[PDB]
Amino acid sequence: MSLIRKKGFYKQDVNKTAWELPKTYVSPTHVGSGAYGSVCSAIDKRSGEKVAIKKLSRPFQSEIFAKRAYRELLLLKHMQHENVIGLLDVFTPASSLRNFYDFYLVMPFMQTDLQKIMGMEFSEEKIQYLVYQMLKGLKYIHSAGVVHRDLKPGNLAVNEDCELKILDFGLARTGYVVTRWYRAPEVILSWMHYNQTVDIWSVGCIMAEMLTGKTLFKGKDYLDQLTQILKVTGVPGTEFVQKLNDKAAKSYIQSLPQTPRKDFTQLFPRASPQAADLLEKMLELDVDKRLTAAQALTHPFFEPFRDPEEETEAQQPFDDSLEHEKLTVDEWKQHIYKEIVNFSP
Repeated sequence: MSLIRKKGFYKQDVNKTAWELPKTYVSPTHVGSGAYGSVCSAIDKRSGEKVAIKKLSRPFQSEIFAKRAYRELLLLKHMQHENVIGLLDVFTPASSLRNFYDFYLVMPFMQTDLQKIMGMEFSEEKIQYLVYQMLKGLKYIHSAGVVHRDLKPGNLAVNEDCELKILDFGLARTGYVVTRWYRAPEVILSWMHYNQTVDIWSVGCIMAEMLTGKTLFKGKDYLDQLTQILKVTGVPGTEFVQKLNDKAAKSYIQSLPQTPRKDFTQLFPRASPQAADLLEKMLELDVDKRLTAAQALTHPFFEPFRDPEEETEAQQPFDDSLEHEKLTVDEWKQHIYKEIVNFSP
């Protein structure tokens, strides 16, 4: 029937914006405002547990936004891993397609993220624990056929006990560019196709920053960033340049001063041998030599924490038949509506 909102929903302002919540979720508290929605904390009065709720903002404003909202919902539902953010619930106050304007994702509450807690040197033990969890989550999503492609401290959620969950996976897409400090060179320069080790470069960059307190690579433009990367990796030789699909990039590399790779124990002078060795194997330009998540998990650096039983894989690949369909906003909206109706914890 026609309603303003579903039975058992209430209206409340959160951060000067109107939210509509099921009565089971109480004490909504503003956490943050972002590009696609906004987040609050709330208590599930059935359990007393604190949760995060993300309200999608105008997900039907464009095909780009609607397709993203749909894919995100599918991704979050598909993955079931401790170190990958997942869904406790999904809902809309809408009573029909007519009044379907937005929806809400309920997720475990994570107090902070690695960007907020970074900037000084961490203990190697803390690094071991956090990096181990990142790699477990990557192994999992990779095993479902899904890469992050934009892994960074800000999308690694952490709690006070240093439990970690990967956020915003599977959703990657002037004279100016955004920061790309953690992105793999093959992505920045499109000089060969990436594989899943694209994310392992990122882990390397994150781990380096945890070890030193300093961002490993910056740069004002792609070539400046490349210069910074090569100061660490060395100028690659024949085995690597033969693999490039970008002939001008190959020529550029072959024309540089052919500076050898630095000893990582000197580049990272306070790192243990195991830490330096793992970094050597993650910060590798050759996408076929770079460690996979599963390989990295076997490294001695993780010996204190390693539990093979926790290093699970997805049983089934992520399978969205509509990934490459061009549909109207209304068509995407209808797919999302149905996906919410079909949801079960």
